[PDB]
Amino acid sequence: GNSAEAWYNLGNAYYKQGDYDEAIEYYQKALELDPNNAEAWYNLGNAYYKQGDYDEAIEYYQKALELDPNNAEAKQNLGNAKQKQG
Repeated sequence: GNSAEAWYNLGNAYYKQGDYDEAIEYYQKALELDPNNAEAWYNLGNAYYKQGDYDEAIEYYQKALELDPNNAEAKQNLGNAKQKQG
């Protein structure tokens, strides 16, 4: 939706600044408004990944993949994250 997509794009802008704490806040807001945005789950996963929070990265990649099984980057980063944590 209108607001949801704009919060998502805000999270993307902060992610591209390397400001992962902020990106997470804004992606969380996006997902509250539209939990069906698979790409937002995936980028939230990436933000946690960049912060070394691999358990969280995994949960969010798995959610992204539930909604969009063919997101190859999610699948790849999930695998990476699982190797890091276990």
